[PDB]
Amino acid sequence: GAELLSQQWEAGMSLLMALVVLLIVAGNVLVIAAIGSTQRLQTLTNLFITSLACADLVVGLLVVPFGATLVVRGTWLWGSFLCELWTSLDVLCVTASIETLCVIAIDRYLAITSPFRYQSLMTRARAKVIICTVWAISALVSFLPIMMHWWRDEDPQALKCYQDPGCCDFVTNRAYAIASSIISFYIPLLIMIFVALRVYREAKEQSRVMLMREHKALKTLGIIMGVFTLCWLPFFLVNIVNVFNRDLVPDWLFVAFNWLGYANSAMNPIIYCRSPDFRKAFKRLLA
Ligand SMILES: CC(C)CCC[C@@H](C)[C@H]1CC[C@H]2[C@@H]3CC=C4C[C@@H](OC(=O)CCC(=O)O)CC[C@]4(C)[C@H]3CC[C@]12C
Ligand SMILES: CC(C)CCC[C@@H](C)[C@H]1CC[C@H]2[C@@H]3CC=C4C[C@@H](OC(=O)CCC(=O)O)CC[C@]4(C)[C@H]3CC[C@]12C
Ligand SMILES: c1cc(N2CCNCC2)c2cc[nH]c2c1
Ligand code: NA
Repeated sequence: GAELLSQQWEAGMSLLMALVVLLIVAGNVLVIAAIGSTQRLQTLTNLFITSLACADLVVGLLVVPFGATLVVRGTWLWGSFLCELWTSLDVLCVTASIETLCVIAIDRYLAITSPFRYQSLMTRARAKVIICTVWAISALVSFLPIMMHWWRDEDPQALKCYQDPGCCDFVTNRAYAIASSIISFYIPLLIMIFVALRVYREAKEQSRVMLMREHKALKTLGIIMGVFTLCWLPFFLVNIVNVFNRDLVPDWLFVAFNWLGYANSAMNPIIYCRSPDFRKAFKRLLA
């Protein structure tokens, strides 16, 4: 009964998790292979898209598999070091993602308001430095506090979990909860929204065919930004609400919002099918 039920559950979740992993990895490798093999998709903006696809790829190859083994098997099987490395990679990927989205918004703002200054200022070498900087800053605010144990609580519940090698709950003190949320998420969220609204306004104040084609690409970028926020904002809101009251949102919806967050990593490849050029590159590559 209990043994038959767990065998049905384990088998069915293991399949669902495989499918998620496959969709994230196939979809983002396509985005990277498309850009890497299509001279027409090799715009500076798409270098940032590639960076974003790497963040999602790392979620597919490392973050989600590990998290699946946890959801499926009902414990952490890989020891305390890997538990921390895994959390680190989790925080890294969300941080790098939202920071990259921020850079993309800024890139477009400059492109739209000062096309000429942009032309000369913005080159491939600089696009690469920009990308490395975002990963540097993300690595900095992700790994270091986590390997320093700045996130740990002394709660009775927190201390239980820390000793137990089967527990890889990211149970953190309130300071870290607020600090890391603000630094990894909310600040770059606010920047991205502010700059995105400015790019909207500038698009509205803006031959005719070329403008509708540009605008369609902008709206694509708008969509990946909006979906990212929808996918992660709930998690991070619940993260703050927990600091003030552990009992206002049930654990299950906190775990739900966590997976909704991971689910975002499978979405961009699909959204990029709004572009003829991406669509054609995807069809050619799947051969
Ligand atoms: C285990 C964790 C820490 C993974 C860390 C991975 C990063 C080091 C990856 C993520 C995004 C990658 C970047 C994504 C995009 C580019 C653009 C790329 O420009 C190109 O020359 C190729 C495209 C072209 O110009 O045709 C140079 C590599 C670079 C900076 C990559 C360098 C390595 C990065 C930062
Ligand atoms: C590094 C740059 C980009 C960010 C600059 C923002 C900081 C100057 C400020 C803005 C809000 C401040 C935070 C506001 C609230 C908190 C929660 C605060 O309260 C507690 O956690 C004590 C509660 C408890 O331990 O029970 C800990 C400091 C912290 C993170 C503050 C740290 C300093 C912050 C991040
Ligand atoms: C970035 C990503 C975070 N995560 C998002 C996905 N689940 C793991 C944790 C947290 C959690 C607390 N602070 C965070 C900062
Ligand atoms: Na533990």
